[PDB]
Amino acid sequence: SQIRQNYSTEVEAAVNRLVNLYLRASYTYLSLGFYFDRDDVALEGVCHFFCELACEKCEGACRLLKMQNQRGGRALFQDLQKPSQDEWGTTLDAMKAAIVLEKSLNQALLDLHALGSAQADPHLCDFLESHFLDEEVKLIKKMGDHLTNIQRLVGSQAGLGEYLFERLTLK
Amino acid sequence: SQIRQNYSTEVEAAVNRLVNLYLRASYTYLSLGFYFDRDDVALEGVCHFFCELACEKCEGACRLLKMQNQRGGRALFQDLQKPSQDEWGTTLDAMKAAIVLEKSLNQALLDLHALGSAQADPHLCDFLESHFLDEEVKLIKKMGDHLTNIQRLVGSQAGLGEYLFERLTLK
Amino acid sequence: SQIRQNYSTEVEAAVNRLVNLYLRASYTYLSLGFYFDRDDVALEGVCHFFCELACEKCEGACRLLKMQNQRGGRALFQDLQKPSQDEWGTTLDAMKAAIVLEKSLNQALLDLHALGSAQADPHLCDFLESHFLDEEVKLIKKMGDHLTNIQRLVGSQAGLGEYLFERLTLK
Amino acid sequence: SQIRQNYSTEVEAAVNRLVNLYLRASYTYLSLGFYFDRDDVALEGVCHFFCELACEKCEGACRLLKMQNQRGGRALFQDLQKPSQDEWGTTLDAMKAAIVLEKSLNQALLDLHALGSAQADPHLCDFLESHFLDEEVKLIKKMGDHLTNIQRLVGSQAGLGEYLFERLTLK
Ligand SMILES: [Cl-]
Ligand SMILES: [Cl-]
Ligand SMILES: [Cl-]
Ligand SMILES: [Cl-]
Repeated sequence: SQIRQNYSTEVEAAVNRLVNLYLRASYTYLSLGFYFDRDDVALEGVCHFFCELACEKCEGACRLLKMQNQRGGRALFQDLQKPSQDEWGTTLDAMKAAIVLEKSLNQALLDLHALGSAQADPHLCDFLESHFLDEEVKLIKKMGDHLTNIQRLVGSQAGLGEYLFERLTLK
Repeated sequence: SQIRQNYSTEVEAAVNRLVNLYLRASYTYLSLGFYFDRDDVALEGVCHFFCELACEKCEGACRLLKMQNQRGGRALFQDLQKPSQDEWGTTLDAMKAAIVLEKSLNQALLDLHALGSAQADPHLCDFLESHFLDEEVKLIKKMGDHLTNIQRLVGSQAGLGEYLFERLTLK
Repeated sequence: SQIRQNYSTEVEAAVNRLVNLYLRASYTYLSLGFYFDRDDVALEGVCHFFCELACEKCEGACRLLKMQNQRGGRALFQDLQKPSQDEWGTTLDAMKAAIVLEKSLNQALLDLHALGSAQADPHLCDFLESHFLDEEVKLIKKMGDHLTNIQRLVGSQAGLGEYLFERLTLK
Repeated sequence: SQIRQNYSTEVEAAVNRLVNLYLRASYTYLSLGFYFDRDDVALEGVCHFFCELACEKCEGACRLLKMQNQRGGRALFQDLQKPSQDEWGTTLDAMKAAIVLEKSLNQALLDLHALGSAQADPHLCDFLESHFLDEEVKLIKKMGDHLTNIQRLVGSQAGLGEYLFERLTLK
C-alpha cells in the first residue's frame, strides 16, 4: 500500500468483522421491520422504528468500509447470516431482541477500540468515538426507555398497551 | 358498432355485472357510513372510512362504464339489491363484513381477468390490472391491518378499545 | 391468513427466493463500489455507478417484501452469500460481471412471471411488469452501451481508456 | 505561567517542532505551486492543488501556535529550511514528493500523540485527533488516488496523460 501508515493487520481484520456485524444487524432490522408490517401484526410505528434502524446500521457499515479504504486496508466480505428468528413476537419481545443485538454491537465497538489502543492507532480510536460509541450509547438508552414504557403498559390488558405505545410513542 | 374490435359479448356482459357489484358495494358502504353516524353509535372516524369507500366504489363503477363505452359495448343497469344488514354491529363486525365484501369484489375482478385471458382481450386485462387489482389488494391489506388492531383492542374492555381505535387510527 | 386470496404457496416461496437474489445483488454491488474506492483503483465514477446499483437492488428487495405482505405471504430470509469475487479487476471486468448478474436477475423475474402465469395470478404478473421487467431491460441496455464504449477505449492504451470512460461517461 | 496546567515541557517543545514542520511543508508547497506556473511547465490545476496545500499547511501551523498559547506554552520559531528541490519534475514526481512529505507530517503527528499519551495530556490528544489526524488520513488517501490515476495515464504517451489528468481531475 502506498498510503497505509500505522494501520495494523489486526485492526484491518477486526474492521472487516465489524462491517459483517453491522450488515447482519441491518438484515435483522429489515426482518423486524417487515414482521411488524404483516396484516396479522400491523404495528406501523414499530415497522418504521426497525426499518429506520436497518438504514442506520447500513450507514455504520458503509462508514467502516470508507474508513478501511482511507487507511489503505482491504474490505473483505463474508456471508451474512440470516436473522436469529423468522417471527419476532410482541413489540416487547422485539425490543428485547433489539437491545441484546445493540449490546453485542457496542461490545464489538469497545473490543475494537481496545485493540486500537493496544496498537497505538489514534485515528481508529477517534473514528469510533466520533461516529459510533456515542450513537450506540444514545440508541441503547432510547431502547431502554422504550422497554420501560412497553413493560408499564402490559399490566392485564397487553393488546391495549401494545396499541397505545405504537400510537402515542412511535408515531 | 363502428368501433368495437376484439370485444366479446361475454366480456361485455361480465363488465355490466361487475358495474352492478361495484354499485351494490357503494350502496353497502353508504349504509355502513350512516350507521356509524347514528347518535347511539357515534364513531365519526368509522363514518368517514366507510363513506370514503362508498365514493371509491362509485368511482370504480364509473371507470368500468367509461371502458364499456370506449370498447363499443352497451351499458345495461339492473336493480341494485339493498345491503345485507340494516344495522352493522360493532366496528369489528362492520370491518369483517367489509373484508368479506371486498374479497367478493376481488374474486369478481379475477374471474373477469380470467375471462379476458380466455378471450385474448389484452386491453381488458391491462385495464383491470392498472385500475382495479392493485387497488383491491391494497384495500384488503389495510382492512386486515385494521381487523388485527381492532381485535387487539377488545380484550375485556371492548367499549374503550372501540373508542381508541376510532380516535387514534381512523382520525 | 385473513387477506390471502389467489396467492399460491409456489409464488410465495419464489418471491422469498427473489428477495434473496436481489439482496445478494445489492451486496455484490456494495463490494464493487468499495473496490473502485481503493487508493490503488481510484475510479470515482465507477464507485458511484455501483453504489447506486446497490441502492436500487435493495429497493427492489424492499418492493418484493412489501408485496409479499400485501398478498398475505410470509417473508422468510436466508443467509446472504458473499459476492463471487473479492477483487473485481478492470472496469471492463466489473461491467461484464454486472451484466452477467443482471441477466441472472432478469431470468429469475421471467421465471417468476411464468410461474404467476401458470398459477393465474394477474396481480403478481402486473407487479413484475410494472416495477421490475422494464427497469431490468433498461439497465441491461445501459450496461451493454457501457461495455461497448469501454471496449472501444481499450485499443493499445488501456489505462488511458479506463480513465477517460470514468471521467467523460460516468461523471 | 498563570494558566499552564498538565502541559509538559516535552509536549511544549514537540509542538514548536511540529509548527516548524508544518511551515516547512507550506514552503515546499509554495515552491511546487510556482514550479507548475512556469511557462515551460504550465499545468494550472497542479499549480492550484499545491498552492491550496501551502495554505492548508500554514493553517495547521497557526492552529498549533494558537493551542500552544491556549496551554500557556511559549512559541519558539526556528529557521525554515528551503524545500528539498528547486525543480519538481513531472506531476507524478511532484505527487510522489507530496505523499512522502505528508507521510512524514503524519508520523510527526502520531509521535506527538504518543508523547501526549505517555504524559497523560488528553487535551493534546483530543486536539490532534480533532483537527489533524483525520485531515491527514483524508489528504494521503486523495494523494494515493491521484498517484494511481497519474500512473494509469503514463502508458506510452506521458505528455497526453499529464495534460488529461490536469484538465479532467484537477479542474
Ligand atoms: Cl445461520
Ligand atoms: Cl335483496
Ligand atoms: Cl458462498
Ligand atoms: Cl537546508
